[PDB]
Amino acid sequence: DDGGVVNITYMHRLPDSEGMTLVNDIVAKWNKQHPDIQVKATKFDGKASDMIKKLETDVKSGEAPDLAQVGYAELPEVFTKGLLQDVTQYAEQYKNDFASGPYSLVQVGGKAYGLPQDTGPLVYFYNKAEFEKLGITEIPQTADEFIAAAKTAAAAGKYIMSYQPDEAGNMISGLAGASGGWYKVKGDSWVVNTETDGSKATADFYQQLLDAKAATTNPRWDPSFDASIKDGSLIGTVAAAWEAPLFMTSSGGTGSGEWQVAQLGDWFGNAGKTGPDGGSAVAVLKNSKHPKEAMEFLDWFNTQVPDLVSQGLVPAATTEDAETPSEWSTFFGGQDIMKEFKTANNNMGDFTYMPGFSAVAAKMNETAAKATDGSGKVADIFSDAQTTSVDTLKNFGLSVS
Ligand SMILES: CC(=O)N[C@H]1[C@H](O[C@H]2[C@@H](O)[C@@H](CO)O[C@@H](O[C@H]3[C@H](O)[C@@H](O)[C@H](O)O[C@@H]3CO)[C@@H]2O)O[C@H](CO)[C@@H](O)[C@@H]1O[C@@H]1O[C@H](CO)[C@H](O)[C@H](O)[C@H]1O
Ligand code: NA
Ligand code: NA
Ligand SMILES: [Zn+2]
Ligand SMILES: [Zn+2]
Repeated sequence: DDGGVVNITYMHRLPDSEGMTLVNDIVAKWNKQHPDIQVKATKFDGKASDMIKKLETDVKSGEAPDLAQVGYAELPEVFTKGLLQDVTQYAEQYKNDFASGPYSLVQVGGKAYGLPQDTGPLVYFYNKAEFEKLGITEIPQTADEFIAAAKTAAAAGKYIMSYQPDEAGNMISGLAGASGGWYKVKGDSWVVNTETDGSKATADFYQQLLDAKAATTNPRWDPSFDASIKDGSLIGTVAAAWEAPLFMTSSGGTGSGEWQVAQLGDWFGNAGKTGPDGGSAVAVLKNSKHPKEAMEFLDWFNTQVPDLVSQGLVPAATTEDAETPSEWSTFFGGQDIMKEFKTANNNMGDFTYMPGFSAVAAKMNETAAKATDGSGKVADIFSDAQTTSVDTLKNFGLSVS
């Protein structure tokens, strides 16, 4: 057996914002109960896309943590780079605590590499009061009706959509992906087609909005995005469900009591489905000496539903129902928004991510930015994604048909 005290490290990229139950306060509850398995949790200091790059460096140097947050979209990539540890025999014991979909997303070739933590269905946030002032009395359900409403809003200096060039690889991929995968293994080779009917419909929607100067073009993570919420100009947008508390904080309180969550309309060729934008597992890394206890702790951590919800997560756990915090329902006009998140999750399309998708997302963002001043077309996001996807697979030494 192990010695009396096993020490585990967990690196995460949860927000830990004001109002949230901090990861360290969650882990402190574990540590008090379990002197036998002590956990040191740290938040990655850096932007999200740099985390798996640090993990790569640290695995090689022998400085890696036992446990690390790894997006579902990132897992095939870090697996292919040899950064993970097969923990199938441990995952199997905790399987029943988690939804089957998310659980399948910690697997590669029927081997499990950690446990699922949250999901990222796309939804629509809007200020119902401001919609009413503009005469928009229903969420438009077709792209054409939405675009018409958006032009009405824009003429009034309001915007019912944002175009987020720094999120094209996550949000726009998810919107296009709602109606069909881009990546499939066909035996000895990958087959790539990022130019699906969904990609085309998604491009057309944003193109018409941008041409009409009827969507904001501020990068999501820039202060200019927050300012557009605070100043009342951005009154509607697609958002990943985990954005809720982030968006609330970014608003400064503007529109509190008037915001609502709706399912995505049929704006993206999505035909009643939504798609994933982020969502993460926590994986056990290659040279962790204590995979059993890492997974023991992880199962506990990933089933602390209310605490995870406080971080904005839509938990993968099925051990208890997630409930909308009182502060959130108050901001969102009394709405039980978690119910909308659950509906969205249940209507979210499956989407395989090729190993190396980080390069695809990088290219998507670069090309997306060209569309903001009309130097590029929105459709080029997807034609470039096609080429970068094929190139990246080949760079990994993988066969492409
Ligand atoms: C899918 C994901 O991990 N989303 C993150 C989100 O990540 C994007 C942002 O960091 C933007 C900032 O510009 O960068 C994007 O990466 C780009 C990068 O900007 C380019 O320079 C480079 O060339 O390409 C990359 C793409 O490879 C990131 O993708 O960041 C937000 C805010 O920090 C995160 O919240 C979000 O992750 C989700 O966080 C939730 C907690 O708030 C949950 O953990 C959820 O599961 C995560 O998916
Ligand atoms: Na073949
Ligand atoms: Na291009
Ligand atoms: Zn114990
Ligand atoms: Zn051990």
